[PDB]
Amino acid sequence: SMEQVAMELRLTELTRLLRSVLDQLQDKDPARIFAQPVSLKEVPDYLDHIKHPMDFATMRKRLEAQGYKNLHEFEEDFDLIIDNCMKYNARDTVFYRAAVRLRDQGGVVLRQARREVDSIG
Repeated sequence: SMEQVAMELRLTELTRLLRSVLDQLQDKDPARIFAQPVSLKEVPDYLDHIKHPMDFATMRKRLEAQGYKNLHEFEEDFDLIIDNCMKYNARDTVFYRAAVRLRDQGGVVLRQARREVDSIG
């Protein structure tokens, strides 16, 4: 149908906008602490602690399969990255501190993305 196509065009534009958001968020992690999943070879107990692991590469695979229906789903995944880190790592660690920073700096980008998603429909 013509409708399904219009729908698919919006998802594709949402995907385009979310890709730009994702690159902006990931620039706020210049150390690449959140780039890749936590290694289960190197942290074998990790899933005893964290039930829903997340990272920027895993978000990117989902993004490119157009797997985010709306900004809210994307934000959920970004928040997992931050929240998992803040639980698994103690406060006085480079990792925890890196999450605090990504959260604070990401909020600006996420604020505008919400306005652009509402604005452009």
